[PDB]
Amino acid sequence: EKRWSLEGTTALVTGGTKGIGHAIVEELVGFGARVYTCSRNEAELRKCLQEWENLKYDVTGSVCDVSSRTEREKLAEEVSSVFNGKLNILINNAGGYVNKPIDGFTAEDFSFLVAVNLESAFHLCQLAHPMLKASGTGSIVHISSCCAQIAIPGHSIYSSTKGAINQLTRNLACEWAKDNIRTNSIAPGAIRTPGTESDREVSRVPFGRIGEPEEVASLAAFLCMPSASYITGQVICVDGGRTIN
Amino acid sequence: LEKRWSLEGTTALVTGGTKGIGHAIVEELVGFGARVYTCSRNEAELRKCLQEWENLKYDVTGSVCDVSSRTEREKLAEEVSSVFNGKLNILINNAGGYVNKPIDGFTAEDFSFLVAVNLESAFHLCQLAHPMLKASGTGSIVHISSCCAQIAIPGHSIYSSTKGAINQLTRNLACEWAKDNIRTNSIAPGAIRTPGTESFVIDKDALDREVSRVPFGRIGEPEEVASLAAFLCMPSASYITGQVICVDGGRTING
Amino acid sequence: MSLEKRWSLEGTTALVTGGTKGIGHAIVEELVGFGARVYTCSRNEAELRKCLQEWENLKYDVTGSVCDVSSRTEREKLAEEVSSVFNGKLNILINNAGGYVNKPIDGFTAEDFSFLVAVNLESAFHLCQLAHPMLKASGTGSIVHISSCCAQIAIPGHSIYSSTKGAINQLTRNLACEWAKDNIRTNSIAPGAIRTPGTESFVIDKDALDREVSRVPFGRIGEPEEVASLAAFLCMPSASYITGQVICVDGGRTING
Amino acid sequence: SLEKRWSLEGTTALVTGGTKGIGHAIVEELVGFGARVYTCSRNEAELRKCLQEWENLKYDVTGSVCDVSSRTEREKLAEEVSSVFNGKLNILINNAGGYVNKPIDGFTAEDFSFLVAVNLESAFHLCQLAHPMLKASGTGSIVHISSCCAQIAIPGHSIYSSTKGAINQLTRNLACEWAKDNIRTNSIAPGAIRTPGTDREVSRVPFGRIGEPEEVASLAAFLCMPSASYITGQVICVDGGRTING
Ligand SMILES: NC(=O)c1ccc[n+]([C@@H]2O[C@H](COP(=O)([O-])OP(=O)(O)OC[C@H]3O[C@@H](n4cnc5c(N)ncnc54)[C@H](OP(=O)(O)O)[C@@H]3O)[C@@H](O)[C@H]2O)c1
Ligand SMILES: NC(=O)c1ccc[n+]([C@@H]2O[C@H](COP(=O)([O-])OP(=O)(O)OC[C@H]3O[C@@H](n4cnc5c(N)ncnc54)[C@H](OP(=O)(O)O)[C@@H]3O)[C@@H](O)[C@H]2O)c1
Ligand SMILES: NC(=O)c1ccc[n+]([C@@H]2O[C@H](COP(=O)([O-])OP(=O)(O)OC[C@H]3O[C@@H](n4cnc5c(N)ncnc54)[C@H](OP(=O)(O)O)[C@@H]3O)[C@@H](O)[C@H]2O)c1
Ligand SMILES: NCCc1ccc(O)cc1
Ligand SMILES: NCCc1ccc(O)cc1
Repeated sequence: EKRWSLEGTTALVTGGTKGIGHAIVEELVGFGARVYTCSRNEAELRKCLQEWENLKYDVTGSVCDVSSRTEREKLAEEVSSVFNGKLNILINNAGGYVNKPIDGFTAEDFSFLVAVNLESAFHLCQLAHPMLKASGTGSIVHISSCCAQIAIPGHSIYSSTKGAINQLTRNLACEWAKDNIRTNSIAPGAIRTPGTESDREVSRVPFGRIGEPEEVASLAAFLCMPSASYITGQVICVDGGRTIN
Repeated sequence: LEKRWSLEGTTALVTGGTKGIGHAIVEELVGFGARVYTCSRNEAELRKCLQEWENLKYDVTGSVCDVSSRTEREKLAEEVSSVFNGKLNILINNAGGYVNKPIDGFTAEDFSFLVAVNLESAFHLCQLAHPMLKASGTGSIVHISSCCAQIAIPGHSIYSSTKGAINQLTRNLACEWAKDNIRTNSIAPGAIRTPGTESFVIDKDALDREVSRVPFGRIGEPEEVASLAAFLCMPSASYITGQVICVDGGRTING
Repeated sequence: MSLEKRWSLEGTTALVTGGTKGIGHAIVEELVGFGARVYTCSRNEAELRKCLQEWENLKYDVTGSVCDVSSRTEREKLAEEVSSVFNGKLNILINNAGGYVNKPIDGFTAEDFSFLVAVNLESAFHLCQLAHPMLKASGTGSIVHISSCCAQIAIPGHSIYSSTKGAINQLTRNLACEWAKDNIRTNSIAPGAIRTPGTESFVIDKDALDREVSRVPFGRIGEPEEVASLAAFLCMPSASYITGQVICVDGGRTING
Repeated sequence: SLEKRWSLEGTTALVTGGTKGIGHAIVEELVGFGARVYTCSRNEAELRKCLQEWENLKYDVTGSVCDVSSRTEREKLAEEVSSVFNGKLNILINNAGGYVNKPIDGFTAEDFSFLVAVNLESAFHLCQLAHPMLKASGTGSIVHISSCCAQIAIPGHSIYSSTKGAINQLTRNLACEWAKDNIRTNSIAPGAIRTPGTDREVSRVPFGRIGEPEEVASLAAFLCMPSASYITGQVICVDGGRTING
């Protein structure tokens, strides 16, 4: 019973107002965690917390563009204050997406994706390291993507930033193991989110369907539990078999 | 949340369930509400296990089977079908065999043994279980592979090769049987505590060598493999198929 | 040292299994083209004698004997004959001979399984064991296994075939690490679909051909010399720091999405 | 014919960071097979000495000073190469890179921005600028120099390895999107190689030694030859077995 619980744990989830992030918030709360989340949109963030606070859920938030270093430093300080410098769980879920042929990418496109997909997760880990160490039971989960192992038209820079994230998972896993912190990455296939609302792909999925947000969030919760205590440095695809055909 | 993280009402077969990882898997599955069938080659051991599991009112049945034998695998599948009335939700291929020798030392008998017990047993049991898994409407196959199928550990050549074969077979199974709502995945453990016996002396120098290469600096416990096997069989793993997941404390990526 | 030395197989000896057609025949000719003395085999005496007669008329140094590499006694014999011809020194072992059965998983019999394991995996494993003294005595050894790119993806009908080739990919890593001390390197080449006599029935099957070719970014199947060139390169002194790798020769097939 | 497939006669090539280490070996390897090479470096003095060395050995090497971490210098570099080679480039070798060895905690914003610019955005933007001449050559070959540590965790390598992992993924996207233009793209992932950039690591190499620059340059040249015509999208480690040694 204790191996499969997150009771007494504190968690930060970037980009919890919609999509996968929102499902991760609810899954973690469902298992006993206290969650701090963020978004760039005050109104929806605000709405999201009212809902959760109606429902018994200890969720806290503030507006953060995790594409801003200054903002990131800001988020980390507030998180540290709320949780008194102890954090069990960091989920780097917030990201960005640009779909263009390689010829079409601009300098702004490139810096945009690198900042929100790679530099964001990296610096937040740096910022959260003291608090994760203080937890004595740290878990970092990055939301990667399955296209970091295959070539999908238009995904070049986006997949490259996600492939950098997968490697960073390895380095975090080994460097911070001595602080009892585990790091893993979840690589989703196509998931129905507000991000993706914005036949060819599904024809390539053996299950013949796109993913649901809870099919990703459930593994995010699992990787944070005591039952996952020997799983670290892994990249796990949640794609209905999409990458292997 | 409660429906997607439960195995209530499911049926499972776990090969080699008397000790170690296999034993932890059986009890993890029962813990989440499955009815479990298990086997072993040692009858005496198996009976004791069976007699015990009752008294903690766990729903576990079993029979003696050497999974390296084709005819014994067939008889196992028929008894499992009879016990579960032709409906199997879960197949855990955990039984295997280990021999460690320099490449030059392996004989024809070694090669035959390792391939039969590690690769053919899992392949043939998948074929035999396919009708039951399909009749269940929601199937989950988990192979217990090994993280040494991605790196070279001294003495592991044929053993690791059979596990690399299992990892590939996982992908073929995931794609071919998805249409039957069957998922197939592989768990690749690293160094896991070996259950002791009254008569075998464990090589502690070999154990220390592998544990020294784990970032975590410790050996894994059987429950740390069993937990992921149960999760992979839950409704909550519905979009996870064809994967090989290392449970090794960072062993394979530790440079 | 020099570029000309590092890109040459002058003075080497090599064994290529299954050299009478397809990829194996292209490898025999590629290795001869760079100066190697080659030994080869197949199961068919008439075809092998014909190849050997052609290679003499080309003044290529190729020797051969009949060998079914799925048989343990035949492999032992082959290794004794090779060691006699090359005076116990072998620079290069190319495990090219293989076999193929295409069925749904439910369809495979015990004989199908045994056939594929013996010719794709046990043949290579045992021939590496038998060749080890000669590879070490050459002072510079190179083992190349011909695997398959479908040991990383699921192709319908390929379950046992791909699994035996995945076993080869792992064995490559063990051989690379255990025998580095003997100055032997081991690598695997993993082709996508290649035009060979082995695939001729596939190529005639126009629906099966378009299905596979639609998945290759290059829009075509490969040719035997596109595999053989890399087999030759992996055996040269220029490949001195390349060991334990699995290299796909597949026109982008496996990473295409 | 064999002799035709194993050869780079008449090809044109750009190799970034050709004044030392692997890049220097790649320049000489490519010239050795008949290529005409354009290369570059941030250091004018050493670029001069290299160009003068190669001039005195009658190699066809041209060079200009360029910092590939700067967007504008990349565009200037691309236009000079198009002019020298009359708009046709057979070969692009993205070798120039940077290294910063620190624990994850120590990396600064400049360090991160530094490594991404020189290891990732450098190659990516240069690929776009080189695309018309590579297409115009009718036979294009892009080779990135990545690193074998993009598959394992080596202490101090966290950001460096991540940029090389991004390179490895970018190779796959390039290989698939530009196969239609008869351009192939592959990555070489060296282990420890004896260079000016460079017992704990050697004890983990099965061969028990670091590599030589020509042991990387050999493969770079092979991947540009017609013999490599069906090889694209691959990441090939040149590491003496280091990544697989357990
Ligand atoms: N859905 C898929 O198919 C798929 C596949 C592979 C990977 N992924 C990855 O999964 C993660 C989530 O995607 P999703 O599809 O669930 O996205 P989504 O539905 O678009 O939700 C994104 C969430 O992130 C927040 N967010 C976005 N940018 C942010 C920023 N710069 N700072 C702070 N918060 C930010 C968004 O709110 P604001 O805009 O209000 O800030 C929103 O709450 C991403 O890393 C994505 O790359 C998704
Ligand atoms: N072609 C492809 O598309 C493809 C793709 C991936 C991998 N591969 C692999 O590449 C290798 C060569 O294939 P291929 O297409 O070139 O085959 P192929 O055209 O059929 O030629 C095979 C050669 O091997 C010989 N051979 C077969 N079995 C043998 C045995 N048991 N003992 C001795 N010799 C034997 C054959 O001659 P006899 O029959 O007369 O013995 C023939 O010389 C195989 O390992 C194959 O699995 C091929
Ligand atoms: N050697 C290894 O152990 C190893 C291992 C893995 C990967 N690698 C990779 O292999 C590649 C070469 O490494 P190396 O060790 O040969 O490095 P190196 O010896 O330090 O050589 C670097 C070369 O690149 C040039 N260069 C560096 N930054 C540049 C810039 N911004 N613009 C233009 N030129 C630049 C250098 O000249 P200036 O300073 O004059 O610009 C020099 O010519 C790098 O990508 C490295 O990441 C090397
Ligand atoms: N009993 C198998 C030996 C083994 C040890 C450690 C490891 O990571 C994988 C295999
Ligand atoms: N040699 C088996 C034939 C084959 C192999 C691989 C592939 O992708 C397609 C066909």
